[PDB]
Amino acid sequence: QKINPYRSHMKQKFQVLWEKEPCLLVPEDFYEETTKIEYELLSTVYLDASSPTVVLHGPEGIGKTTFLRKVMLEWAKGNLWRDRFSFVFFLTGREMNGVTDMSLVELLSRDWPESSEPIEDIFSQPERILFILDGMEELKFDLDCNADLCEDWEQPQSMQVVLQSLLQKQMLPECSLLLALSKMGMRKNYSLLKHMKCIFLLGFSEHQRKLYFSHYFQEKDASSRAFSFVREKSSLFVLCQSPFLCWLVCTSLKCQLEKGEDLELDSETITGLYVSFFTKVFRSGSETCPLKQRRARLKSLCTLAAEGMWTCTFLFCPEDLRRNGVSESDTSMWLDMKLLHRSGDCLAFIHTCIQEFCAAMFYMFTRPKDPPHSVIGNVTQLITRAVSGHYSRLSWTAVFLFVFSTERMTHRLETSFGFPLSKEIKQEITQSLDTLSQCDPNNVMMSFQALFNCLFETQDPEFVAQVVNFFKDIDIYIGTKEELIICAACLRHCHSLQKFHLCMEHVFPDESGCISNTIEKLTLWRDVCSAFAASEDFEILNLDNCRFDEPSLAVLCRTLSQPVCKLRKFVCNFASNLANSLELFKVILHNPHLKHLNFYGSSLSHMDARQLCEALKHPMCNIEELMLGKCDITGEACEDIASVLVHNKKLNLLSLCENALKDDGVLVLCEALKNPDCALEALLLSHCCFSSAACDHLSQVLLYNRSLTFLDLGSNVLKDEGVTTLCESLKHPSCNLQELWLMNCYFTSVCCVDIATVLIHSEKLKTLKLGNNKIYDAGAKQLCKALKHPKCKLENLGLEACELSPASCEDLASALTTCKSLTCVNLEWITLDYDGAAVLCEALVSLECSLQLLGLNKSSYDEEIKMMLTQVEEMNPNLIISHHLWTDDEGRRRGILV
Ligand SMILES: Nc1ncnc2c1ncn2[C@@H]1O[C@H](COP(=O)(O)OP(=O)(O)O)[C@@H](O)[C@H]1O
Repeated sequence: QKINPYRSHMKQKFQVLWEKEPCLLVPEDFYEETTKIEYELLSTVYLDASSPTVVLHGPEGIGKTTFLRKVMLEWAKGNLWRDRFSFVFFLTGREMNGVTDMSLVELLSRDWPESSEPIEDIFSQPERILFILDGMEELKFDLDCNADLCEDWEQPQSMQVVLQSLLQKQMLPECSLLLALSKMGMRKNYSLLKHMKCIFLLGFSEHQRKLYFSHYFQEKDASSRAFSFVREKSSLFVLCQSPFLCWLVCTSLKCQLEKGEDLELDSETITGLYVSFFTKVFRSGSETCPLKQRRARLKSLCTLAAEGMWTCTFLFCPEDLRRNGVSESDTSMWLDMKLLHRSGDCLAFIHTCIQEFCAAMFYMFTRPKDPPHSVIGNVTQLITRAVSGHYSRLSWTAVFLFVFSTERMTHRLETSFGFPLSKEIKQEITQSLDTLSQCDPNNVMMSFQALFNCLFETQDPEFVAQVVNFFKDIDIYIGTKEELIICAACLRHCHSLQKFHLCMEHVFPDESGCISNTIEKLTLWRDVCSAFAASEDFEILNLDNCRFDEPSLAVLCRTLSQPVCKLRKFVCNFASNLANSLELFKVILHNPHLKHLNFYGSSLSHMDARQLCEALKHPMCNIEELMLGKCDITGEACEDIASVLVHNKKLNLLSLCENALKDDGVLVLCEALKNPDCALEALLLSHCCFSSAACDHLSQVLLYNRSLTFLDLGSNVLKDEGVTTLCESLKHPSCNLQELWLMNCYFTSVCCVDIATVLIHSEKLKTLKLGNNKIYDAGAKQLCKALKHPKCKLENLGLEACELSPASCEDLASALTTCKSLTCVNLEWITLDYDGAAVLCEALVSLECSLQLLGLNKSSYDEEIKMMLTQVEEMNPNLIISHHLWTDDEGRRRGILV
């Protein structure tokens, strides 16, 4: 083998570490038998020579860290990737947390012996390097790609930006990465990961569990007794799959055997298993200690764990132990009872999960007399940080805290420990959850998955109901059967839901078609759907990228079609199939309260459109607003859609944005609208890829429709002939058009005079949005003169990003002080100088101005103009300056957002 001293140093160091870090020294043969499949998969996936990045997937406690340590140790002895990988660097979140500002070169050199190859020399061939990011969920900073990404390793940079660049492969694209994340980590980082590869850890099996039990128990008879005892219990045996939970069960059984009491264990939930483990180890490890001193020791350990969790520190220096109140004898006591262990020259908890367990246990010792710790947050802060999706770093703690809220669990804790515990934790949690429920959902971005997990783990149906009924808008993603059962347990007895957003995949039968699972799955789905019909406030239902089958969707339609339900808005994204279409037709036919449909993103064909139009032809339909944005509808399919407008007189809003009609759908719609019988009032055709050829036909609509009022034809190549034809059509007062949206129509200022005519002649046009068009100072001048003409009944005018000039300001200055009916003007992205800004501000200050809303970006100006704008805002409380005034409103009206 090639001579290498970094490899030898890593081999020695992690060979030493492998015999102390794990809870028990598992035999090497048995361990490699347990995880042989994943080892082979990794060996096959890294023998292929941007290298793809593979991430280990699984819940906490399966052994991802141990697996990574074993793999890289085997590499260190050279039995793996001998001719593939030359240098492998192990990076853990806990050791990088203490780093404030340091370059990657120094980070790699901190453990790289000097008497070796230079770092630049080893980096000259970055195709042979592997960066194993282990336990990145223990980091103090979350990953959101907000920060800038760097490409140079030599230059000092912060840890967050370096990690982001390495993850996104903009820094050393040819390097290989090995990751280990949980389910929540995958959910948070799915967007960030590219070329992602998935490897799943399976844990222990039947024979593996038996062998591990026999290895843990050096004896035979009681070992077989314990194995049988865990065998008769289905839930305990299922939870025994995780090696850490298996070790917890083994040590709890050992404590029970050494105590002499009969084998008893509460295995309803994982948290119950943790509580039993802690109770029995505490009872077995303290027998000659007074209960006052026992309580003091437990409180000191709990405060230490809570401080470690809140400060994101997992290596405890003896100074920290002295500060928190831990003595040498107490340290020896916990080392003997196997709750802490040496990680070199410092101490660390036996496992991170036990660490947040003790951190949550700390909150049971609340003392009103004691002042706030100023470092550890209160219950409300912990709940907010755990249930919110921004950080989601102390979720597990909250979970344990939730289990501590139940009367039975706290009674068991008080009985076992012997000293009373705080009983206001449940009330405080309820108040905090109510407070966050009262907050607007947009500014909080609450992660309902963590809250639902806590509610499922607490097993308090009345408390679950009280918590769930606080929230009105529920967003949920269901990708696993465990997620499905958790959601069913949370929403079985919900009767306050009003807005539901569901992203549900990979759950209903696609593999393993056994008789069991699936029938129960359907029952779970029926229990979930029961919330739709059990609450008389259900308004909006949004199925985003959902994957249904025939029986599940049939059950959902049966639930929604009941007359007791009052669903109003149905937003179905990326879901339209033959069975899906038929079931949606059943929903539309049987529901009289349904009025708003948004099929944005759902790909449709000619047959699908024909079936939908045939269903809409039914006279029982009470549908009013219909949006089919980005449905890939062509002109011929519009032939069916037009037929709907022939019969459906209740419909009054139609949006067909982001289509490819190419004047054919426009011609068909105009021909349908020729009949003076349609009650359509709003039509949106943005980005329909249609030209001015059909615009003349649209002209014939404006002279024949007395009901159509709102027309949006934006983001279409209309040039000047189209807009001139539209103006000629709108010259006649007989037109009933009220609002016109012609942004990004690619017209110039020469045709603006025609617009300058219609603003004088049209007495019914209230809103005109001509933004994002190259109309220069000249066209601005004719528009301003048209407003100056004192017969213009125009209210809203949007000329954003029109490439205006400061010379136009004077023309604007006269307009705002002359047009009395002008209320809102959006003139964003205008270049202003001192002279133009001064006259504009004077015009705004002048009392003759009737403007109420001004769309302009104040931040994009120099100090003088910004100061003048602030002054004019101060002197005019009745005028509001804003940016992005109509973007969200336009998106909502077109259905792009929802
Ligand atoms: N195959 C196995 N045999 C014996 N013990 C295991 C095995 N896999 C994991 N463990 C134990 O489970 C614990 C898992 O901890 P860790 O390696 O940090 O992974 P995780 O982060 O998933 O908990 C380790 O302390 C280890 O002792």
